[PDB]
Amino acid sequence: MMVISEKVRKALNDQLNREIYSSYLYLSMATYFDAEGFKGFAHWMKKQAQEELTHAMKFYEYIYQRGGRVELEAIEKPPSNWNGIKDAFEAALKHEEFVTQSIYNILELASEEKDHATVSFLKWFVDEQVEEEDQVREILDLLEKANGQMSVIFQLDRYLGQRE
Amino acid sequence: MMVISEKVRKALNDQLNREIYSSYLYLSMATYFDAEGFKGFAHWMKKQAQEELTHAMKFYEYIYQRGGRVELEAIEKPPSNWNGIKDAFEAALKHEEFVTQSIYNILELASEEKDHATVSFLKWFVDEQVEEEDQVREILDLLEKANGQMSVIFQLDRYLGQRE
Amino acid sequence: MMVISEKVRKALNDQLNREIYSSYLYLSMATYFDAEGFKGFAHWMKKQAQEELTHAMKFYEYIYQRGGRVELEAIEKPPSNWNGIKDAFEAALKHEEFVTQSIYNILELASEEKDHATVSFLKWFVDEQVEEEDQVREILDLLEKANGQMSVIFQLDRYLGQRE
Amino acid sequence: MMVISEKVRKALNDQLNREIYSSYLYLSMATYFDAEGFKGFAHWMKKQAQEELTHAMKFYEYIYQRGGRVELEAIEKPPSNWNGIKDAFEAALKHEEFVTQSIYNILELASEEKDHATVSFLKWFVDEQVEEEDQVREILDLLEKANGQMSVIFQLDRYLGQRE
Amino acid sequence: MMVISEKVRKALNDQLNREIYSSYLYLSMATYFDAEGFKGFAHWMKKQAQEELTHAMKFYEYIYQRGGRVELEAIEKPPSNWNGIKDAFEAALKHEEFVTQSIYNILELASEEKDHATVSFLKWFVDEQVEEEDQVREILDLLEKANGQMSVIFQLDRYLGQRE
Amino acid sequence: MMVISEKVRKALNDQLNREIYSSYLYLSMATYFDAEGFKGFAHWMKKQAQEELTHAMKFYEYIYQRGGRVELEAIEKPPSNWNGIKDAFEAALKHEEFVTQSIYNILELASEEKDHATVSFLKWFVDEQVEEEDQVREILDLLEKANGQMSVIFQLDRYLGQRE
Ligand SMILES: CCCCCCCCCCCCCCCCCCCC
Ligand SMILES: CCCCCCCCCCCCCCCCCCCC
Ligand SMILES: CCCCCCCCCCCCCCCCCCCC
Ligand SMILES: [Fe+3]
Ligand SMILES: [Fe+3]
Ligand SMILES: [Fe+3]
Ligand SMILES: [Fe+3]
Ligand SMILES: [Fe+3]
Repeated sequence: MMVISEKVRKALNDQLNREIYSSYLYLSMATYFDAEGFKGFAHWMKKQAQEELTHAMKFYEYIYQRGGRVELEAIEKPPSNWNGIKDAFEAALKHEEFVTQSIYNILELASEEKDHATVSFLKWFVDEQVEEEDQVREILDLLEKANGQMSVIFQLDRYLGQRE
Repeated sequence: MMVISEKVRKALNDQLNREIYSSYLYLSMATYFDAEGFKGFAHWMKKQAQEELTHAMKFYEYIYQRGGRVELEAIEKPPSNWNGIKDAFEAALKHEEFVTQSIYNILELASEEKDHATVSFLKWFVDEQVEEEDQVREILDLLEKANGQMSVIFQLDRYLGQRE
Repeated sequence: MMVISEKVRKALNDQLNREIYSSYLYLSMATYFDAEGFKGFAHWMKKQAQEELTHAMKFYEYIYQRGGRVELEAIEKPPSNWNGIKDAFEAALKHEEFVTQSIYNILELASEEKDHATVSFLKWFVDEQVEEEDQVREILDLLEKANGQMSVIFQLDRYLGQRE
Repeated sequence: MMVISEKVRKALNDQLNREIYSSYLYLSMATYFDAEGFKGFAHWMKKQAQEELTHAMKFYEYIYQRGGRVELEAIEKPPSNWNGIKDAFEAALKHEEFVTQSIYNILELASEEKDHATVSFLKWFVDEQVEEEDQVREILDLLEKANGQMSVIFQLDRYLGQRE
Repeated sequence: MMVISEKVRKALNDQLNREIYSSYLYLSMATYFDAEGFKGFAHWMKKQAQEELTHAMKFYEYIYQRGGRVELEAIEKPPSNWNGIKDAFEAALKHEEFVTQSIYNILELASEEKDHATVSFLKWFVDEQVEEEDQVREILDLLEKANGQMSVIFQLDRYLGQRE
Repeated sequence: MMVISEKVRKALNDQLNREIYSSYLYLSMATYFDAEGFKGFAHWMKKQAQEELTHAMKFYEYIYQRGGRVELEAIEKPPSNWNGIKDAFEAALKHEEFVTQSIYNILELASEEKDHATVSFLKWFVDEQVEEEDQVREILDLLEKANGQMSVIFQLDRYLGQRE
């Protein structure tokens, strides 16, 4: 039997599908960077996409751990074009901040229901979101200091292309 | 400059999006097996989902190798339920055979345009499809011999749950 | 269900039986060389016979991979005598060319039916036939320069007797 | 000079050709098991076929050791269908017993001619036949206890599929 | 005896000589880069010249494999000078695209003659050409971003100078 | 600025192009030996050709070390038919002696202009030419003793085919 409420279950399932979209969005940023010839930035985005899938799968497994079931929904078509390298990363930061607020909404919902198990499960994503936002802000700071100079952009493209 | 025709480029991009859906479909079959309590079958489908992503990324990189560009499209909601283990794998076989026919269509299109580079690139997928169909047919044959016997279904579950 | 046409399955099954005969013929060339006291040439022919069996089993497994079935037919009696070492290799070359044309006929039949999976599977044998024909032409060219000189035939026998 | 009588050479050469047919018969049993979807039983039959070839080559080398020569004959078409797993292994047992009696017949002919070298050479095959018959009787005994229960057949298929 | 048509042997021998010129052209681009003081770009061109020689030798060995012989022709004087770093690489890309179409022409000729051995042999060069064209396009894209800035050109020189 | 005289740079550039032709000539002797079926002699010529390229590149790098520039010239069509094995190696000796005399002419020109750096650089080639002439003279002496005997020519072919 399911030991999460149907509201909490739906919120977790909604977030799972939101995490799938996050993965798709970053792949679409890879398609942009590859079109612009920045294979290192594209590689970073491909790695980021795979990292979002592991986020989706940890929502996946917690739902089944609490006796729930996952239902996959349609994934909306992501943007595919940005006005420059910085515009794509600014869009990524705005998306991660939106993801953080979506995690907060589940946390507050689970808290109102005294679903302590789900509140505590979500804390990993709270801490992880602090990292994901910080890593994009750091990239944005390096792009702002580069100020469009291709010598510095090349060094950061190769650097982000070294992602593990 | 793009050295594939727009027609061939669109055929390859369409197939990339079909591989994305294929991955999503197998993940949704995993959600079905996990809801039914068959963690080994669900594990098999998760491994299958990741294999489809490598198919999409192969199309991805070939498109850019020939000067094209990838555009990600919306992904349709896959089914989430099947009338049994055999029904799910029969749906899997029918989908893989459909995937093979779609690859065949790109091959014949590239062939009539004398796009030998794309014809030759597609050979890996032709050979790979032979094995994808054969492994589902083997599973279906084993499920047919099991004939609903739970002791034998349990053997098949943990066996497929060992997937590499 | 079988996903090769009955025409294509019959062509592959016919070739499987042809590969069995090719194996048998080379064993019968071994019986001739051993009767003549040339154990190195005989050893080469025994290794050649085993190589043909691996070709036959490759056809075997591809047929079942495509949902077909193998039927073994009677194997005709091969010749057991040749007019010297060079005559035997002339027969080997003539046989290998016949095998190559038989592979070609399956390839053209599969291509007419747009059976791309079988066309691509047969590529390995086209390439292998290039090597097998070349191996015998090289031996024949050496025998033509040898002109029957026993010192040269002995070293060639010892060398071919070293085949792994 | 040949130091076996022609009668004994013909007996040994006839048996060599019988071993070739035995190999072909077991390969044909593999085509049956593979058509029935029992890849472990099929694997067992493919290994049995290669072992029969080593028997043929043992007769081969002894014939030449005694100054005789081997003549390969036509290989009859083996049956390709059986009425079940038990029926195939029963046919295998009946064939191995027939092979044993054929070896016994050479032994008695050689001993009548006081060909002690051939009498002694055949001792290895007498002993080998004891094991070949016993290995099939053991398989038949397990199939009789299994009585068609797929739970037991699956494990026996995988077990025989491990034959080295 | 030659088992390729004389038309195909001439097409292959012509392409071998074209590969020889290709190495010479790249060596001549090296002389240009070395005169301009870019040892990394020159090093890249010297590696490219040796790669073209391995292409010529592949054609060489296949011609003899099929019973033909190679005839070397005069090598035309390549251009010595270019209007800049980008101008040289644009000429290289235009040449590689010309080499690809010449290979395409041999494939279509062999295919029309049903010379499946040569058709299948040429697939390696089709695939290699995709890599050769792409490698130069990437360099041209990086040179376009450099926009003449010596700070960025020094990065590309050192980077291309690390080619193995 | 260029610190070799224009006369010395041209003499060196001419010799560079001469070394390219020597490489091409030896490749063409390889085409002859391969057409005649002597893969060992052909192997020797292929190694010699690659050795001539390192000679050319040594001239290449010294020219730029002295501030000069390399200009590649047209390469003449080499001969492709010799009367026999010994005639080809006799032509190889004759060519190397011509190369040695061409090096002598540069050395005497450099010494007259008091270009001690070029005089000292050319000593490596003086000593190297002594070795290259000597190794062809040794092969010719063995071919003269063979006196056309194919058993002995085969031994020399195998021996020269072991060249590293
Ligand atoms: C080498 C680069 C890899 C990039 C991967 C990009 C993935 C994008 C995925 C979009 C969503 C489609 C459905 C994915 C299901 C994945 C299931 C994984 C189970 C472990
Ligand atoms: C030196 C051995 C030469 C043998 C020639 C035999 C020609 C007739 C063969 C008939 C039976 C063939 C059985 C082959 C079994 C191969 C199993 C391989 C499994 C991967
Ligand atoms: C590192 C510089 C390379 C420059 C190559 C220039 C080539 C010009 C053509 C001259 C003849 C080349 C002969 C090459 C023979 C190679 C044989 C290889 C055998 C495996
Ligand atoms: Fe996330
Ligand atoms: Fe796929
Ligand atoms: Fe074969
Ligand atoms: Fe090339
Ligand atoms: Fe030289």
